[PDB]
Amino acid sequence: ISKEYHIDEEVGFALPNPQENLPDFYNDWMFIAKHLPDLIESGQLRERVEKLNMLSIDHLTDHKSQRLARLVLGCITMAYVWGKGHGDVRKVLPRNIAVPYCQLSKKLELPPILVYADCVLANWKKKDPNKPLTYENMDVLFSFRDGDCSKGFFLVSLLVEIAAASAIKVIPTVFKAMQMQERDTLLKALLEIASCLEKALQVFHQIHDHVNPKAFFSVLRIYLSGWKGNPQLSDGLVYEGFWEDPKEFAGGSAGQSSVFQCFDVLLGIQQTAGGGHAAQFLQDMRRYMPPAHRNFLCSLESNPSVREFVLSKGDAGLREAYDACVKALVSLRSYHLQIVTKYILIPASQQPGTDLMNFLKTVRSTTEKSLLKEG
Amino acid sequence: MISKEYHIDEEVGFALPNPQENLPDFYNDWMFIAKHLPDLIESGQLRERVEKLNMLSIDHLTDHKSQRLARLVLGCITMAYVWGKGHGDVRKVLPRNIAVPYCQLSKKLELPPILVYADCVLANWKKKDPNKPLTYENMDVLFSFRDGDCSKGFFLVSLLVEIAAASAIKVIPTVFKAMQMQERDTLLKALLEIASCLEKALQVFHQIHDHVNPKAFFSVLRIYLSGWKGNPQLSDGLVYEGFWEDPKEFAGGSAGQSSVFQCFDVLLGIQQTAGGGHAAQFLQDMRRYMPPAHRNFLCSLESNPSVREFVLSKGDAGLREAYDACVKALVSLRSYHLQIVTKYILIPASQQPGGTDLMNFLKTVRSTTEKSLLK
Ligand SMILES: CC[C@@H](NC(=O)c1ccc(Cl)cc1)[C@H]1[C@@H]2C[C@@H](Oc3ccnc4ccccc34)C[C@@H]21
Ligand SMILES: CC[C@@H](NC(=O)c1ccc(Cl)cc1)[C@H]1[C@@H]2C[C@@H](Oc3ccnc4ccccc34)C[C@@H]21
Repeated sequence: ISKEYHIDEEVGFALPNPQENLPDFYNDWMFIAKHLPDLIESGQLRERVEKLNMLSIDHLTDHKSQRLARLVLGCITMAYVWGKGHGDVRKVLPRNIAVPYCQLSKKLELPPILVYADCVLANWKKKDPNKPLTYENMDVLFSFRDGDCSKGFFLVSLLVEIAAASAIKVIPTVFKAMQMQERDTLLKALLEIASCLEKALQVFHQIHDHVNPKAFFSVLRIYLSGWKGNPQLSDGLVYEGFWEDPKEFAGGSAGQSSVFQCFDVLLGIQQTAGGGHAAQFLQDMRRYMPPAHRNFLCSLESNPSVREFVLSKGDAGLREAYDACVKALVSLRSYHLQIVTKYILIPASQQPGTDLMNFLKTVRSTTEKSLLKEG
Repeated sequence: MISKEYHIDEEVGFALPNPQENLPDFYNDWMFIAKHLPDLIESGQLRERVEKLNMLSIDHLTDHKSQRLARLVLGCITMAYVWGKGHGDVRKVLPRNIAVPYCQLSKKLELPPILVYADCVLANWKKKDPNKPLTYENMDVLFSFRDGDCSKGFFLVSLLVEIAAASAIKVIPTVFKAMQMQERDTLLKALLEIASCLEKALQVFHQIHDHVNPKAFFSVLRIYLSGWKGNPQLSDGLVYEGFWEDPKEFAGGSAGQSSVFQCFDVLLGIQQTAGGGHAAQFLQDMRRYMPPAHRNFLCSLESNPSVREFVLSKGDAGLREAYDACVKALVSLRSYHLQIVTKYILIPASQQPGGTDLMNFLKTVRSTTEKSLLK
C-alpha cells in the first residue's frame, strides 16, 4: 500500500501514535478541551470559549499537531453547541474558535465538525509505548461528561480499526494475485482477510465491559450529534467570521469508518450503487473521512472486481474463501444490530434510534445478498 | 502518457471516439423507434410501439461501442416514453420489455438507467466526411427527440467544448511528472498550455448562439433531458418494471456529468466537492453518472499530490501567474455558462404562462473557482 494513502502497517486507518500536547501557544484551547466535563457542569463552558482570543493556526506545523488541534476544537464545538445536553443549544459558533477551526478544517480537507477520524482515530495514546496495543495500556485524550463512557466507546472502535488493519495490508496481495493469475495466493489471501475480520468481531465484543446503555444514549449520543436534518438546528450552524450562512454537517457515525466500507468495495458488494438512502449516506460519509482514506476507497473501485474474477473461475475453494470474507462482514453487521438494540432502542423505549437500526439492516441485507452460497 | 484503462482519447478526450451508428439486426426494433422519435412522439405512436416490443437479451451486444450505442438508443426511447409529447402527461411505469434490458445493460456499463451526458453528447455523434476535421459543419448527431429541438446544436456544441478541452487533458501527466521530478520550467509551460486550451474551449462555447434557439431549448429539448430525482411530475421516481417493484429516482442530464467540467478543478486543487453544500453534493453524485473509467480518472487525480500546494509552497510569481491563468479560464467558462442559462432558461421561463437551481449551482461553482486565485 502506497504511504500516500496514510494507512499504517500496525493501526491501519488509525493515526499512529497521535500527539497529546499542542505547542504552549495553544494552552487556552487545550485547557477547555481537557476540562469539558467540569466546565459544562459548572455552567462555564460557553463563557470560557467566548473569553478566548482568536489564535493563529500557523504554529500547527505538522499533520499530527493539526489533527490534535482538530480533535480539541471539534470537542469544544460539540460542547459549545449542545451545552448540558438538555435542549438549550447555541446556533452560532463564535469567531475566536470558528475561524481557526474552519481554517484548520479546510487545510486537512475535513468538514468543521467532530468526525469519527477525530474522536476515534486521533483520540488515543499508549500508556507505556513498549507495551502492546491493548485496552489496559490505552486511553482516550478527550471526553465530554463524567460517566459518558467515551473512553470505552472510542477505544473499542479504535481496537476494531486496529484488528481490521491486519486484513487491510493483504489487499495488495489480492489484486496482485488477480493480475498475475495466481489462484492459490488469491485463495490464501482471502482466507487471511476472512480470519482478520473474524478476529475483529471478537474485539467488538469488548464493548460491554466499557460502555453502559444509559450513559451512551442519554449523554454520549447527544454530544456526537450533528446539525444536518436536526430539528434543534433546522438550518445548521453559523461559523461566525468564516461563513456567512449557516452550514449543515452530519454528526459522527460508523459509516465514517473506512474499514466499515473498504472491504465492501474490495469484494464488489456495491454498497454505494443505486439511489437508496443507505448508499447515499455511505458515499456522503467519504467526505467526512480524511482525503487520503477517501482516496483509498475510490482507488479500490478503480481496480478490477474481485467478485467477477471469483464468479468467472468455476472454483469452489475460491468461492468458499470469498464467501468467508462476506460471511465475516455479515457477522460484524449482525453484532452491530445487537449493540444498537441494547445501547439505543431499549433506552429509547423506556422514556415517555430506528433509522440507524434500519440503515444497518439494509447494510447487512446488501452484504448477505452478495454471498455466492448461503451462510 | 494517460493510461488506456481511463478511456481518454488524445483527439476527442472524454468523448467516445468514432461512435457506432448501427446495432446488430437482432435490435432493429429498438433502432426503428429511436431513429424516428420526432414522427412517433408527435403522432402518439411512440408509447404503443414500445409497449408492443418483445424483451430482447443484451447478450448480442458484444463490444463496448455497440453497448454504448444501445444505451443512447434505449435512453432516448425511455425519455420519449416517460415524457411523451412533453406537455405534462407522463408515464410513472416503464414496461418490462424495454426496462429489463436497459437496466441489465446499465448495470453492465456501471451507469444508471437514464439518459446521461455520456450517452447523448459523448456517444451521439458522427463525422459527415471522415477525411474532414472535427467541426460543426462536418458533424451530425445520431438521435434527436423532436423537430426544431436544436439537439444538433445543443449536443454537438457540448461535444466540441469537450474536444477543445481534450488538448489540456493530455498535459495532465506533464504536470504531475514535472512536480515529482521538480521541473519548475516544465510545470510553468504545462500550466500555460492548459490555460491556453481552456481559453480556446471558451471560444468554441460561443457557437451555441448560432445553432440553438431559447424557445425551442426551454420548451422542447429541456423536457426530454429531465430526470426523476426531486421531480414533482414523478415524486417517487419511475418504476422499472421487472427489475424493481419500487420506483427509483435518477437525476436528469447535466453539465455536472461532464468529466472536463470537473477534472481541471481537481487538477488545480479547487475543492468543488469540499464542504457539505448542495453544489458539492451534486458534483460528487454526478461522478456515478459518468462512465466508470472516467469516474476512476477523477479519483486518481484526487489521489495524486496537489498542484495548488506545490505552487503555493514554491514562492514563485511566474508559477503563480501560470496557475492563476488556469483558474481565470475556468472562471470565464462558468461565467459564460451562466449567461447561457440566463438566455436559454431564465428569460424563456419568464415568458412562459429548476433554472434558478442550475444558476445557483453554477454561481457556487464560479465563486469557489474565484476563491482559488492566488493574487
Ligand atoms: C462502539 C463500537 C461502534 N462505534 C460506533 O458506532 C461509533 C459511532 C460514531 C462515532 Cl463518532 C464513533 C464510533 C462500532 C465500531 C466498529 C464497527 O465495525 C464494523 C461494523 C459493521 N461492519 C463492519 C465491517 C467491516 C469492518 C468493521 C465493521 C463499527 C463501529
Ligand atoms: C450547450 C452547452 C452546455 N451543455 C449542457 O449544459 C448540457 C446539459 C445537459 C446535457 Cl444532457 C447535455 C449538455 C455546456 C457544455 C460544455 C460546458 O463546459 C463547461 C462549463 C463550465 N465550466 C467548465 C469548466 C471546465 C470545462 C468545461 C466547462 C458545460 C456544458
